[PDB]
Amino acid sequence: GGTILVVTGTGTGVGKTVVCAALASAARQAGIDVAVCKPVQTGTARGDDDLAEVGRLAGVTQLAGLARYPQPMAPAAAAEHAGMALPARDQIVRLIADLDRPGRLTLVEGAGGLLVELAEPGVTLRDVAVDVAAAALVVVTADLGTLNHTKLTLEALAAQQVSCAGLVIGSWPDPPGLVAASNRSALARIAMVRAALPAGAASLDAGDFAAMSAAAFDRNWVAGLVG
Amino acid sequence: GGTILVVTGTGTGVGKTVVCAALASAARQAGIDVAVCKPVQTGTARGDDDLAEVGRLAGVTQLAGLARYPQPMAPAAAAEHAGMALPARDQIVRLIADLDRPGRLTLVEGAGGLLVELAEPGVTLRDVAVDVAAAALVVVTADLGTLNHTKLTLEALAAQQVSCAGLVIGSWPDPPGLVAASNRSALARIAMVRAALPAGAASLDAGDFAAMSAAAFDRNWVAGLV
Ligand SMILES: O=C(O)C[C@@H]1CCC[C@H]1C(=O)c1ccccc1
Ligand SMILES: O=C(O)C[C@@H]1CCC[C@H]1C(=O)c1ccccc1
Repeated sequence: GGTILVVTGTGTGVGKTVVCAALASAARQAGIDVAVCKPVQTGTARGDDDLAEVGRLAGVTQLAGLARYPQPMAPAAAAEHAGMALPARDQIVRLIADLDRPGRLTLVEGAGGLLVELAEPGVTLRDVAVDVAAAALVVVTADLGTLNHTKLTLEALAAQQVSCAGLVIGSWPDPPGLVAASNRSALARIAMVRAALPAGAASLDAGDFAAMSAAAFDRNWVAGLVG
Repeated sequence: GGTILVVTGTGTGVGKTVVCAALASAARQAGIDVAVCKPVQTGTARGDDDLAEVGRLAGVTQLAGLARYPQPMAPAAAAEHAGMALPARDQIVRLIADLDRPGRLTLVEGAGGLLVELAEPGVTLRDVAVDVAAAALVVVTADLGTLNHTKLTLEALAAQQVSCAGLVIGSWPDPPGLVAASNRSALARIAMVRAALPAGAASLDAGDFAAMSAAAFDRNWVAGLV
């Protein structure tokens, strides 16, 4: 195959979707074929469609979904409220394997935080990562509390020998402050910071977002993701 | 000795302090002697003082602390800004074992979440709990996202063989709402919910707070602690 990254986060609302797009944009400008996969998607009744949002920001055309639930809740709860079921574990692993191919970077965006249940019983994006041999790229905040959440997420990753591809600060304010500045310095000592996307990056149009995305990541690190 | 309990939370602002006080108040009302240790306090410039809140809310007098930093940051950040080290590992551990005594419930309140740095070098409330054989009471929210943070904290607990004494929801909204109602059912499937404190409990006067606290916890569980 190629390279699979799960793109997880320390929680909900931390910037998982916009970072997928940014890494997707950067990887294409590095000449890499990129597929983005969103196995579990909630909040459709509110118009949430993260895959569509990646295409809008990054120009990604290779989008694969699977499960879609109306309520903006945890997948288990959105499914329970719809009278529907969670996908099966192998349904997810298969969705990913069908995208996986040599030379292609396949990003798998989760729902919420790393330990959210995606399939019954208690199957998480961590389990999905073990099954498809993926590494985890962790999206974090710069806000008070992020060091603890980040450290917890990493230890959950090392518990099942799922490699950590690094952190991305989803939203980085300009100028920062003492708490943000301190958290960034501390995040850099726990793990590699691959990017810190400027606040409002989700509101950039196609060309500006691609420029921002190329500047955000180290080109050599992006290029080094796939042989 | 007696019973040492650490009271931690999934993050900052989850209601660790009000939970400490409620459990203190409940246990005192069961005729138990309570001490509360808060080794490190930050945010003192704006008047943060969680031991005082526990004294006021619960009437605890054995209130033990070692360090106070002005900045409203994480202890290591507050320390760095002030130009002075954190306390040492031994200082925190020996303070707690000196508080510990037969018949007494000794609560240990951290700063922020479980993995926050509390003492020199990089020692956490989780390390402290191991060193003193304390179980952990985990304060959680009812908001979207609480399940992940909670499972993350319980797995961090288990990874170092620290018992989980249960979860407390720091702030229960009224009326609950769909997300909070669903999270409570799930949280109770992941661990024993010991109490859910009504939102705003932190502002009650002492009479009402003790009454709140007595009814918030199961009386038999509280008693069975010491
Ligand atoms: O992807 C996100 O985090 C945004 C979703 C927006 C609505 C729900 C949120 C979600 O996927 C989720 C999953 C488990 C627990 C809490 C939230
Ligand atoms: O106990 C709290 O969470 C309130 C404190 C109010 C000021 C800081 C906060 C704190 O103790 C803390 C510790 C580590 C990381 C983030 C915040």
